[PDB]
Amino acid sequence: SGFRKMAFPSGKVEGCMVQVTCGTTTLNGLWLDDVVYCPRHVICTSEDMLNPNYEDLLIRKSNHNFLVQAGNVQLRVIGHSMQNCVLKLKVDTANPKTPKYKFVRIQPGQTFSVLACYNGSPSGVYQCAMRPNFTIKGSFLNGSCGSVGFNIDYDCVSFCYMHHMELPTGVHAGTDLEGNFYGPFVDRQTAQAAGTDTTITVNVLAWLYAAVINGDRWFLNRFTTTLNDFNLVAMKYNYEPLTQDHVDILGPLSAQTGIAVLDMCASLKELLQNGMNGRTILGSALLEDEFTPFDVVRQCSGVTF
Amino acid sequence: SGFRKMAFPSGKVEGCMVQVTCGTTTLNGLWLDDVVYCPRHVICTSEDMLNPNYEDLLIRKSNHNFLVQAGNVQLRVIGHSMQNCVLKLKVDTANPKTPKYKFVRIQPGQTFSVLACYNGSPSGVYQCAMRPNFTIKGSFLNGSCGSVGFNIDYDCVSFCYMHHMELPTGVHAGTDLEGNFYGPFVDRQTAQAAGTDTTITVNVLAWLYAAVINGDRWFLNRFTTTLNDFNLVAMKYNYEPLTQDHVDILGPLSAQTGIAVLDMCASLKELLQNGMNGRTILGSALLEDEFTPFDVVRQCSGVTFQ
Ligand SMILES: CC(C)(C)c1ccc(N(C(=O)c2c[nH]cn2)[C@@H](C(=O)NC2CCCCC2)c2cccnc2)cc1
Ligand SMILES: [Cl-]
Ligand SMILES: [Cl-]
Ligand code: NA
Repeated sequence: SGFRKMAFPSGKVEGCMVQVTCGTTTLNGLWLDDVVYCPRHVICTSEDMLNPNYEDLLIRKSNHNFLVQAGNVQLRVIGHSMQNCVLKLKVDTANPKTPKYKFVRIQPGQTFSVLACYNGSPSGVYQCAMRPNFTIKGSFLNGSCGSVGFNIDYDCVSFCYMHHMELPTGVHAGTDLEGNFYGPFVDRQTAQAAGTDTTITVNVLAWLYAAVINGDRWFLNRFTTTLNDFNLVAMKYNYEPLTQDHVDILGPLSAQTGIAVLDMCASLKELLQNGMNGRTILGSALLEDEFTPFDVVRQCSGVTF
Repeated sequence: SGFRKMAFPSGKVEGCMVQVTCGTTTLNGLWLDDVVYCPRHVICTSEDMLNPNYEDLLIRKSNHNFLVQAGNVQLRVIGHSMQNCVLKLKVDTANPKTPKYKFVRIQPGQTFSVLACYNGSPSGVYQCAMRPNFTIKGSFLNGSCGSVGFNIDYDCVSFCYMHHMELPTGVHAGTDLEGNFYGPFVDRQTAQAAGTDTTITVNVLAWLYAAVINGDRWFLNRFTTTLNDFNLVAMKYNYEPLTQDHVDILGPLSAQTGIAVLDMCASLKELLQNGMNGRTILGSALLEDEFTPFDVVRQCSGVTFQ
């Protein structure tokens, strides 16, 4: 029993992190097979970052403009190219620690583990969610660019995020590993801001189920509701609309606990309208929305990798 | 910017986790060099749980009664010995993935990462703190026994916790890697219960300093306090006493932010009195006590957002 924010074991990803230097800029890269992936803004000076022409900046660069360091070993760069906002550096040595992996683009509301790295050295691991506004509330300092987010399914690492920048509110933005940004962001020093965020409703419901599984039941009541009536409450409180697909995904937890989704929706409806009355749920005074239904089942069932 | 519960990268520990089976019982062990460490209660049967005599149970075992599995490889046990509540199995193969490591016993309030494992296979990583009542608020299911807690400051793995059992309130008890329990607990099924727990005051203060570093000052006030007056008030909210050692430990964070330790104590006194009035601190609506001063320095910038 107990319930914690839990990350995937990070060992398979630790063995892929390297340091990439171009000029005076140093950040992190991901070394898979014989290619290193990193943010393309590594090639920019501070002058360039105000209005970069990445096409022209890269054609200027050559293989010898890039220094790749794996621990204490130098990797020789034998080619370079760009895919969207990601720079790809071909090296002469395949990473012998390359895990089984895929590149996957995730949806808002889905979670992943972040391995925060500095100078190519892993520093920490934590769990995040892709916010509805396509930011993540990470923990990153200068030099963290190129840190990656991932999920694991058995022995296969699904890479879904590469870190690129911090926004003025202190939240973070990045790309998938094919270099496509999550959210309406660009890799240049210009005026950019996170949009107004919303709460991930299906995840809050999942966490309420986790609370019931762990013995927290005070918020349950005799009432049920309908999607239409609940979604009018959701819009009132800047909660994401609850779809029929979400109801189906929560089906398992509904069957296990005896609280139909629309039964639990009646609990959440009341929590939004009345508050918590000084009480906590799973040790929180806020409604937590960064656990997915999958996260709850995994942690309450002990799945291993 | 940002502030998260952050665990250490777990790879160095992943390469040490193995499965240990004795009879019908399976749990996790920690394979370092040519020794596998695991809870000695792996040798308990159904009716040995109330009053086992581990010396009598172990003398009846042969090396081949212990099955150790490292992924797909069976490891041959060539000896065994008990150290307090830990069983040490000598195997014929040294772990080629053994990291630089040391065994440390920690004090209440200290934090560490936990690699939760089942059947010798890692499942997840999270951060914990040793509570004042010598339990941890973990996330552990059946078969998690033998999962370990650790820190990795400066490329050296300091193992500080091995998981043994769950208490009636759902919190968790275990030992250091020398097999000595944290707290008054024993590896028997007899009625034991965690004591009334308290809040780790020095950690709450560290986390308030983190909030200031990150750019938030709304909770400060114009007052100060004596150390004794602070403790008189804080103990009425079931906070642990703040000692001069704690005040000294907070010195560097006080210097970075310009807020005297006893001025931050005055802010905490007011937060306990008033609540947050709909606000949050570092994303929380409660006062968080599982970040240590050392943790805050590790994660936060060395430059305050003024
Ligand atoms: C023999 C002894 C010391 C009484 C014991 C027995 C079982 C276990 N538990 C194993 O899961 C377990 C043991 N061997 C393989 N799995 C579990 C456990 O503590 N239930 C308690 C039930 C009440 C009485 C005390 C034990 C467990 C569950 C969840 C997370 N952590 C552990 C731990 C200790
Ligand atoms: Cl461009
Ligand atoms: Cl300590
Ligand atoms: Na209901």
